[PDB]
Order: sequence, then structure tokens, then C-alpha cells
Amino acid sequence: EHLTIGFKVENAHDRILKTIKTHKLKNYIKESVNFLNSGLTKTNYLGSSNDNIELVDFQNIMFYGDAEVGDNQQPFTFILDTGSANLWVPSVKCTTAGCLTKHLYDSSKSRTYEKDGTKVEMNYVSGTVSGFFSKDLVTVGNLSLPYKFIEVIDTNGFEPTYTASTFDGILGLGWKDLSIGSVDPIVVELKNQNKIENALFTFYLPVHDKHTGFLTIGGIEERFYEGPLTYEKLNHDLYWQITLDAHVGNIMLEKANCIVDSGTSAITVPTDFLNKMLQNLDVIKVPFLPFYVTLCNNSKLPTFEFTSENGKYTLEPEYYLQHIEDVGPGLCMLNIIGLDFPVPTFILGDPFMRKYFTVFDYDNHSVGIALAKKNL
Repeated sequence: EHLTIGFKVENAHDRILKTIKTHKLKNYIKESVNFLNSGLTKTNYLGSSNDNIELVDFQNIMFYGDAEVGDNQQPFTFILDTGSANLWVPSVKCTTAGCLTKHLYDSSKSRTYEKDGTKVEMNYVSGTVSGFFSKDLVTVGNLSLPYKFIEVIDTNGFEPTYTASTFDGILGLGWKDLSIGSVDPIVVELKNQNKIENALFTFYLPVHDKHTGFLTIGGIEERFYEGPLTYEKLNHDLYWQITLDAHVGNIMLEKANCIVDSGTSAITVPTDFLNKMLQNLDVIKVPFLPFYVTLCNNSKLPTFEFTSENGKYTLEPEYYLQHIEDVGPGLCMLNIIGLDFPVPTFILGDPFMRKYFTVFDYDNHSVGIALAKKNL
């Protein structure tokens, strides 16, 4: 009854393997492991200010390439983004080098296009994205609706990952940001136009296929989860952010903010917490390569524990460890990085969501967490 669409996923693990085999680093890492755990070091290398992990390197990219905008248009590949509120489409008027690569939306070829022209300009540290609002018939799966999206005329802002990747535009799955426009998120707008039952969407990430995920819009398909579904109300009005008592074994954090984000390939930890976490854990950071390594046989590998008033959630090693056994006997990288926010926060990315079926409820302003069903 509810619309469920399938999408492809590109993660850090994918991008890293590319880098390793592109430059034949099959034995730089292998030797770097056998050394930085020898005890010679007297302290394992977890990174430096010089050699660190950037969140952009662990950017989880979900491809949905069968959506439409307008009548006579090229197809557009969008990426899901729970941190954005709007739909962003590269205009045919965009003259940047990144746009020349992508499929561009020509409003003059669309029979159902209504001009808005409300300018949207953002100033990112990575550059500048510029454009204006446009209304047209947008189609996702078996759902269509007149929607105000953004025609981008300048893609320099996020171009680093833009020309690198293969997607054309962005599909917002976050909360309305009035600094950009008064337009509602496409999932909300579908509810506004009574095309879906409720203004919510769910993420089912198949634990055994990290290249695949499923987005369901409008309702909660019971089959996706087992056990009790727990709701955690949001502590923010712009993010899918909740408060959980977060601890790993003996080290503990209280009332920490936690963001659920499919667009992150990892569990991000506060840097200071991550350090006390990984002391003498036979886990090292490969120098000048953006990932931590350990032999997957590791006995002392910790389990994340997130506690709230209504539920408790655990992330065992099984979920943040991805086998790089192809690069050498025993090894596996960790989908865990260090990231500092003004307030101590965790990003509950892909690994958390591989274990837990996640519900994003606009109407109830909360995140619903349930143990995903592994069997179909």
C-alpha cells in the first residue's frame, strides 16, 4: 500500500578499496598493521591533527536514479539526504564544469512548468550554490505531485563530491529550513496533498547488502521489523536528532545528542571519547589513509550502547566492521570516525541503520527505532 523504492549505496568502504587498488596499496597497509601493534610504539597510532579523518570521506551516497521532473526531460539521478529539506535540480542554465557532466533540467521543454524565480543563494565553505525555485510535476515511484524544487545555476558549492560522484540532484528528507524557503519537504508535501497516509518515511537497510537500501514513504510496513518499535522524540527542529545516554563499556557519556543519518557511512564519535575508547585495542589508523584497521578476529572490540528513557540500543562489532580480507589475512576496517560538534553528538549512520529499522515521523516529531528483520 505504501510506496517503497530501492536505491543503490556507495560508502567509504567502496571508495577506500578503489583507492587501495588504484595505487596498489595492498601491502602498505598490511605492513603498517604488523608494526603499529608490535608494542614497540608503546601507544597505538589513532591519528594526528596532520593525519585525520574527514567526515566527507565517510559520506554515504544513496543513489535513486528513476525519478522524474517535468514532461520531456532527461532522467535524473537523485541522492537521499536527511539533512536537506529541498529538492535540488541542476538547471540547463548551469554553466559550471560539474553541470556539463550531469543531466540538466530544461523548464522550457516541460508542459507543466510554473515559474517561481525566488532566488536561493548559499555560501558554503566548500563554495557557492546558487539558483531559484521552480514548480513542476515531480515523480517518485508511483507518486506524482506539483512541487517547488530548486533550479541550480551554480554547483561550485558541493562540486568536490559532485563531479566525483554520478548523481544529478538531491532529494531532501530533512526538516524545512526557513533560511532557504518556506517550501515543505517533499514527504510533507505529499501528505499535504493527501497522496500518502502519514507524513513519515522509513529506512530499511539490508544488513547483508550494504550497497542497497529501501525507502518507504507514507507508512510503516510491519514486515520490515520485529520486536517493539520505540519512538524517541526530537530535541531539535532542523535535524533528525535525539538524546540518548551513550556509553561504550566502562567509558560513558550522558544525555548526548544523536543524529540518525543514512548519508553517513559510519558511527561518528566525539574525538576525546573515541580516543579513550581505542586505547590499546589493537586498532590503528593507517597513516595518510582515511580509515582505522583491526584484524576482524579481535577479541576486545567494543559494543556501542545507547540508552534512552523508553529504549536501549546496542551496536555490536558485527555492524561497524567491514571485511577487507581481500587486502590481507584477518583485516577489517572500522566504519567509525571521530567528529567534534559544539555539543557532544554522535552520528548514527549506516552501520546503526543496518541493524535498526528507522522511522522518520514528521507528524510526531520523532525518530522510531526498531530491530530490523534480517530474514527477508
